[PDB]
Amino acid sequence: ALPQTVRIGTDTTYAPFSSKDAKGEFIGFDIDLGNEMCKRMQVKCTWVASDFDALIPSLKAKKIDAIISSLSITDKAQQEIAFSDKLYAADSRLIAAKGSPIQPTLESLKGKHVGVLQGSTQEAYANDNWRTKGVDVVAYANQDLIYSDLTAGRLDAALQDEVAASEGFLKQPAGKEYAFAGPSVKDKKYFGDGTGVGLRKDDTELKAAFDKALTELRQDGTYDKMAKKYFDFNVYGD
Ligand SMILES: NC(=[NH2+])NCCC[C@H](N)C(=O)O
Ligand code: NA
Repeated sequence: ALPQTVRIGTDTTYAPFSSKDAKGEFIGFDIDLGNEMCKRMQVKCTWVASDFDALIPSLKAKKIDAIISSLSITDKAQQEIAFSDKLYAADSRLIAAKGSPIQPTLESLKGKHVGVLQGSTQEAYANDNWRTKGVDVVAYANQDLIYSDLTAGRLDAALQDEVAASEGFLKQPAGKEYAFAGPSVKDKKYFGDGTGVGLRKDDTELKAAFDKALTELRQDGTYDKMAKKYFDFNVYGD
C-alpha cells in the first residue's frame, strides 16, 4: 500500500547520474531509473534536490521517501536505512592533473590536498586512511565545488565514483587537463556493492515495489537501452 506521491531525494552534482540541465531540470541515469520505476509502480514521484550529506537525515525524518543518488549499498549505511536491489556498480577512483605522479597511496598523498564529498563513502575512506595519517583531506558540500577547487588548483586530487568523474568531468570541457591518478580503489568495507534506492527500514512495501519495477525494467531490456544513452560499457557490473 504505497503513497500516492513518492518523494525522491537526490544530489544533482553528480553527472551522468544526477545533475541539472540548462533549464534546471533533473537529468541523468538515476533520474531515468527513478522515473521508469515510478511509472511501473504506478505512483507519482517528486524529485527533491539536496546536498548529499542531507539525504539520509531527510529520509529518516520522512522529508523524502527515497534516495536515488548513486548511494552505495554498504554495511555501514544499512545500519541506518534499507536498500533496493542493485541499480548499478560504483567503484571509486582518484583524479589529478594530467602527468601528475599522484597515486591513491599514503606515500603519494601525504601533505597533498584531496577533495571528497561530505557524507560520502569516499569521505569515510579518506578520513580513516588518509586524514588520520596527515593527508590534507577536504570535505565539500557538493561535487561541483570539488571540481571547481580542483581546476582552480586548490586541490591536488579528488576521490569520487569512477564513472561520475569520467563521464561527468574528465570527458567534459572542465576536465580536459585532468586524468585518473592510479587504478580504482577497491575496498569492500567502505564502498559497498553497487548503488541502490535508499529507503526507511520499515518501508517494506515500498522496497518490494521498487525491487519489482527494477526487475521488470531489467527483464524487458529497458535498463540497457537507457544505459546506452550514457555508457558504452557494462554499468551494472556483476
Ligand atoms: N549524487 C551524489 N552526489 N552521489 C554521491 C555518491 C557517493 C558514494 N557512492 C556514496 O554512496 O557515498
Ligand atoms: Na539483473
